[PDB]
Amino acid sequence: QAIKCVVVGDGAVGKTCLLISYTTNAFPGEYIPTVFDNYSANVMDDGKPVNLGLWDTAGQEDYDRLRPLSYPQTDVFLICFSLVSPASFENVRAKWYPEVRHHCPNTPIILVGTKLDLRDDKDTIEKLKEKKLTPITYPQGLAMAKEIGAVKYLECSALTQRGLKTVFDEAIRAV
Ligand SMILES: Nc1nc2c(ncn2[C@@H]2O[C@H](COP(=O)(O)OP(=O)(O)O)[C@@H](O)[C@H]2O)c(=O)[nH]1
Ligand SMILES: [Mg+2]
Repeated sequence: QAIKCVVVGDGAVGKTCLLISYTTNAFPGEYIPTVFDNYSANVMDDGKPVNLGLWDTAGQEDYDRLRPLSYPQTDVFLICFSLVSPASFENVRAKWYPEVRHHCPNTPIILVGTKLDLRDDKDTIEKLKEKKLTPITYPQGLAMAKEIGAVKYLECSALTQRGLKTVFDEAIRAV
């Protein structure tokens, strides 16, 4: 059957690269599509075939009025945040969880930390330290996942593809 999965989260957390890296097995290097689109994947999981529909969204505030038009008939949401952006992590509960629950009270949510490959990057750490900030640790994300009652907390990197298949694998299992 068909599953509708919608991806939301701050601008430049990597939502488009997340979707493109998953469906093509390739990270787009300077070639990131600018057209907001929905993608697809036919996958085998636990025995049955599945048509997973993936809906990208514009995460900037300029789209707050239009973005929810993609929400009807959603089966599962992915709320994304950059593991190396505390502001994006904060916006999970400041913006994204409220907005999702406001329109879709009972749809399961998957909390996804993105850009896992940057959590150990010396330059990213030092730049964050200039703001007295630190990358989001796994226990941090887990706790956030439990605060908003997400069915699962998962971390991934669209660049290395580490932990990327699990994200969409678990979003199907959530449905
Ligand atoms: N290092 C790293 N950079 C990433 C990753 N995913 C996305 N990016 C970068 O983050 C930027 C925004 O990605 P994009 O998918 O457009 O985010 P969106 O605005 O949420 O769609 C791009 O400049 C990518 O180079 C990742 O897993 N690792
Ligand atoms: Mg995008």
